[PDB]
Amino acid sequence: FVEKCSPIGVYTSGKGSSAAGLTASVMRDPSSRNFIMEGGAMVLADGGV
DNA sequence: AAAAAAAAAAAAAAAAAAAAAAATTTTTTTTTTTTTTTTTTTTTTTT
Repeated sequence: FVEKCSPIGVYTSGKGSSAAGLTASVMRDPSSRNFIMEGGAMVLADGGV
Protein backbone atom coordinates (compact mmCIF):
# COMPACT_ATOMS: atom_id res chain seq x y z
CA PHE A 1 0.00 0.00 0.00
CA VAL A 2 2.75 2.47 0.87
CA GLU A 3 4.37 1.83 -2.51
CA LYS A 4 1.09 2.49 -4.30
CA CYS A 5 0.34 5.53 -2.12
CA SER A 6 3.59 7.47 -2.18
CA PRO A 7 3.95 9.97 -5.07
CA ILE A 8 7.26 8.35 -6.03
CA GLY A 9 7.39 4.80 -4.73
CA VAL A 10 9.26 1.57 -5.46
CA TYR A 11 8.70 -1.81 -3.80
CA THR A 12 11.68 -4.18 -3.83
CA SER A 13 13.06 -7.08 -1.84
CA GLY A 14 16.38 -7.13 -0.01
CA LYS A 15 18.05 -8.71 -3.05
CA GLY A 16 16.36 -6.38 -5.53
CA SER A 17 13.65 -7.27 -8.02
CA SER A 18 13.58 -9.51 -11.11
CA ALA A 19 16.29 -7.92 -13.28
CA ALA A 20 16.47 -4.76 -11.17
CA GLY A 21 18.99 -3.76 -8.53
CA LEU A 22 18.57 -2.35 -5.05
CA THR A 23 21.26 0.32 -5.59
CA ALA A 24 22.80 2.05 -8.58
CA SER A 25 25.70 0.48 -10.46
CA VAL A 26 28.00 2.43 -12.79
CA MET A 27 29.70 0.78 -15.77
CA ARG A 28 31.66 2.00 -18.79
CA ASP A 29 30.54 0.98 -22.27
CA PRO A 30 33.61 -0.48 -24.03
CA SER A 31 32.47 0.80 -27.44
CA SER A 32 31.09 4.30 -26.84
CA ARG A 33 33.04 4.79 -23.58
CA ASN A 34 29.95 6.32 -21.99
CA PHE A 35 29.13 5.89 -18.31
CA ILE A 36 25.98 3.77 -18.14
CA MET A 37 24.39 4.04 -14.69
CA GLU A 38 21.95 1.20 -14.06
CA GLY A 39 19.46 2.64 -11.60
CA GLY A 40 18.56 0.53 -8.60
CA ALA A 41 15.53 0.94 -6.40
CA MET A 42 17.24 3.47 -4.12
CA VAL A 43 18.13 5.87 -6.94
CA LEU A 44 14.96 5.27 -8.96
CA ALA A 45 12.82 6.18 -5.94
CA ASP A 46 14.64 9.47 -5.38
CA GLY A 47 12.62 12.00 -3.41
CA GLY A 48 10.04 9.35 -2.54
CA VAL A 49 9.74 6.00 -0.77
C1' DA B 1 25.87 65.44 -127.19
C1' DA B 2 23.00 61.60 -126.55
C1' DA B 3 21.82 56.60 -126.72
C1' DA B 4 23.12 51.84 -126.55
C1' DA B 5 26.00 48.31 -125.07
C1' DA B 6 29.73 46.62 -121.60
C1' DA B 7 31.43 46.21 -117.59
C1' DA B 8 31.75 47.10 -112.64
C1' DA B 9 29.76 47.76 -107.92
C1' DA B 10 26.85 46.75 -104.54
C1' DA B 11 24.14 43.70 -102.39
C1' DA B 12 21.83 39.42 -101.07
C1' DA B 13 21.48 34.27 -100.70
C1' DA B 14 23.52 29.63 -100.05
C1' DA B 15 27.06 26.02 -98.75
C1' DA B 16 31.03 23.82 -96.27
C1' DA B 17 34.28 23.40 -92.74
C1' DA B 18 35.43 23.88 -88.06
C1' DA B 19 34.90 25.36 -83.55
C1' DA B 20 31.14 25.03 -79.81
C1' DA B 21 27.41 23.28 -77.27
C1' DA B 22 24.39 19.76 -74.66
C1' DA B 23 23.51 15.58 -72.02
C1' DT B 24 25.06 12.58 -68.35
C1' DT B 25 23.15 8.29 -61.76
C1' DT B 26 24.12 3.96 -60.51
C1' DT B 27 26.79 0.52 -58.27
C1' DT B 28 30.17 -1.07 -55.10
C1' DT B 29 33.00 -0.51 -51.10
C1' DT B 30 34.04 0.02 -46.37
C1' DT B 31 34.05 2.03 -41.98
C1' DT B 32 31.83 2.25 -37.70
C1' DT B 33 29.00 0.51 -34.50
C1' DT B 34 27.06 -3.05 -32.19
C1' DT B 35 26.90 -7.63 -30.49
C1' DT B 36 28.91 -12.33 -29.36
C1' DT B 37 32.20 -15.47 -27.30
C1' DT B 38 36.27 -17.60 -25.45
C1' DT B 39 39.66 -17.43 -22.19
C1' DT B 40 41.97 -15.30 -18.15
C1' DT B 41 41.57 -13.56 -14.22
C1' DT B 42 39.48 -11.99 -9.93
C1' DT B 43 36.14 -12.44 -6.19
C1' DT B 44 33.23 -15.03 -3.13
C1' DT B 45 31.99 -19.08 -0.57
C1' DT B 46 33.01 -23.21 1.87
C1' DT B 47 35.68 -26.41 4.66
